[PDB]
Amino acid sequence: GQKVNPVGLRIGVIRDWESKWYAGKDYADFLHEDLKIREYISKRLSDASVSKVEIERAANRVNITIHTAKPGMVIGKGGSEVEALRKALNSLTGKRVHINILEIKRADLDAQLVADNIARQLENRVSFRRAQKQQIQRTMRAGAQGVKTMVSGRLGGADIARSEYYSEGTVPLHTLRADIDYATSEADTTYGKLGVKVWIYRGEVLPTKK
RNA sequence: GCGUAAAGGGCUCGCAGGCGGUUUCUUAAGUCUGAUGUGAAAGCCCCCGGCUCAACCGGGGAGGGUCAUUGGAAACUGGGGAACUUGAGUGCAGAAGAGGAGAGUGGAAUUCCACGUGUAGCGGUGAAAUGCGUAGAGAUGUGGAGGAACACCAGUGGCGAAGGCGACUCUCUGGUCUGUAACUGACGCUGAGGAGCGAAAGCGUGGGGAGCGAACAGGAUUAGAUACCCUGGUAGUCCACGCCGUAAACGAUGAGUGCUAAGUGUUAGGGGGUUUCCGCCCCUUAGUGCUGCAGCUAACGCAUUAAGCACUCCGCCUGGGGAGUACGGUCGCAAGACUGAAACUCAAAGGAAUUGACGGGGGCCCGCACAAGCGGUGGAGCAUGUGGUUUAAUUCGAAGCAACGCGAAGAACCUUACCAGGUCUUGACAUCCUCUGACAAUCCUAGAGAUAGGACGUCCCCUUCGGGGGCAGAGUGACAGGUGGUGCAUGGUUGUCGUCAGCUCGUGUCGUGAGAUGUUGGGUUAAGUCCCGCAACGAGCGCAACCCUUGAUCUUAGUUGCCAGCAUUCAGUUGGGCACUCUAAGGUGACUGCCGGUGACAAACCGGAGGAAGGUGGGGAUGACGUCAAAUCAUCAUGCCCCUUAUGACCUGGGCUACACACGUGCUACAAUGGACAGAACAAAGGGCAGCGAAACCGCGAGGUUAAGCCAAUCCCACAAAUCUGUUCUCAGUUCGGAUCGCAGUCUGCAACUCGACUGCGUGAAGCUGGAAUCGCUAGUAAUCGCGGAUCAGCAUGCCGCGGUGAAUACGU
Repeated sequence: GQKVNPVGLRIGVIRDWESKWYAGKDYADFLHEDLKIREYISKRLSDASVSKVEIERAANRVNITIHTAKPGMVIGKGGSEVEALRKALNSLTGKRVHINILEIKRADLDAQLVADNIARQLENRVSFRRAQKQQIQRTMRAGAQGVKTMVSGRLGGADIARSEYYSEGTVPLHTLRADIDYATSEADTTYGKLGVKVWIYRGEVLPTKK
């Protein structure tokens, strides 16, 4: 029985360590600090869809370089909400963290925003074939080597085993030098927690040196 | 409609009946048409009118007959007469056969008998036994008797209506086909009843009984053997005379006739092309076998021997069970045969084809699977988990591998859910409304404690008063809670099948379809790996590689690490040095690269050099769609149900550790390759600031004291142990082994009695290599000797890594 973290399988060999920091006589305040800031943007992203939240430890000041799909949706009205939740995070963890911003375009190349946004886009009464084919057409048509999205579990109520992993194109699932983006989310409708998991293997980088 | 679904009669001969070659004259009996009669009304239909329309009524029509009487046509069926010849028959000449009936004869072989020869077994089987044999068997030699069947020719050969028919000869007899073509002139085809034949089993009588052989006897195999097997053995098989009249009586296909692609056999003939011959070849019949066009079909398949295409006639079929049963008849000596229902009940039986599964079916292959060796387990004491029994509770979860040294990477209290007791009910944790306050702390008492009372105590960062702001308290319900139930509501996650090599799709084609094809065939690999053919062409996940580690180096770079080359000591320790070792970055290096071949050239495969390393170098990470409603609501989250002044919350003590018993995985032993000591030598890896702890002294001892140093390639943990050199134990429950249990200490903690370990003295169970059975293992492997670490105050015989000693075997499927 196998299944593997694609996002942890390729991490550190071709993928990047999403949490950077020095370490450290006290790794505990770093670990819980990064989890708590990950839930800080996690709570502050009910409608922004920040597809990654990198925080950097910088000698008594965090550099929480929060990425975002749309810039001004979390970037505030020209500096209002970003300074507000930023300073509020400064009095939320204890370190005055000058949180930067990021503009993630190409939503078919963003894993958690496109898949999780497909899931909440399914939570509004959207069907399994309509949600999966619709995400395969928007993000599946957006440009990538292959995106395969499936919403596995409760959908339709009874006889709960439902695995429609509808997705096409090539997939470096076992190609260890592929560097695919593959993260899932969890939608919680009225029938039950019937979440979705999809990855979009955009393309590998050829190894070289000089 | 009838080859396989229900349905071809077992087969023939025939009366009645049903159907019938071509020409020609008549006939109207059918066939068809015209005229009259009659088929009443009401009704159906068409066309109008009347009740406001409609239903309805009325009027006007139509249509309805093997209908009569009667007039025509003569094409077709028929009546009658004349004809003709291929149909069918006779003739003439050929050919052929296990066609039949009766009689006679012949061998090969078995049994039995008589006698010679000879000894101790013969026989049978999977292995044996029953049985036979010293009373002379088997075998072998000779001779005799009797029955039954005829080997070789012999063959999807021949003949027959079918069942069937085989040594050879004779009598009597039927039939088939060929050939011209003398005659006859449709004299034919089918045919319900009726008649007749019909394997083998049976049935009656009388013969015959050599082999075979139900029932029966014995022995074997099995838990059982009224069976399979073996040794015997009655009826029967054989004959003649009579009855039986069933079969998968099969080609599961009734008979007759006409037509419709082809090839290739094979008998029985004929004509012929040259051929004395012979022989080849064509044409031709008749019969029979294969391969196939059209066509048929549900598919398999049939296909000039149709299941095609049409005609004649007979028989059979109307879902399955009930049930070919009952009842009634006919026949039978019987056994039974023919004929042959029903009540109830069910929505399926059934035919073909596909996908998968199965197989104690076959084929090919692989893997510690088996074989080959090593070392174990199951035997002993102990450690842990499970079952069970107990309990107030022995918390919940896992139950074939995949449950059992599992969650547990740590149970004295906490853990903890479970028990007993004392408590509180917006509550231990959170948001919200109001409301006061900065909150709280610090001691005392009572209590084992949670708590309850005091005294001591607290009494803001920002406005210009309204504040803002957490904190705490209260009300106050919205709420909060559940390690409750549902892993068959779930997400997430994880095992195994398994690193085994598969698992699918787009397009195309086939096939009415499901499906298939690719993916199969040929090799080759560990591989659906690669190559080549292929009605397929492509791609996806898998395989591989990419990643890390591991043995070879280069280059960079030398500090705490390394010390050659110099001085230096107890000490790389210290001026010195960066050669070597080592450290982590970039690379390089191995990819069938190269050579000899093998091989359908290709794929791969055998062998060799060279190199540190050779045919995926060694190892790790990586686990395909799917299976198991497999594991988890108790890591977490989550649909529903249920509890809530208690299934919630707080505290003390207990339990999770109990114990007639069975297991599961490991430890330590049973011992001389050993046991005790003395001395010496060899590692690698990781951790260490809430920490490691040097040296010094103290204590046998476990450890205590203080304290340099180390935020660590420097210092500490640290000394490795198995191993080597001497003393000695000497075969025994012991100078082996070690529990149990007692006294006596240390360390950890709020506290070691349930329940931490270690040490001292004493004690010295059981064990002398462990049953049926079962396990892991392909070389730095098994096995074995030690070290470090996660949990963690303490708590390892587990778990995860680390190094040391260093094997045997793989014949083969």
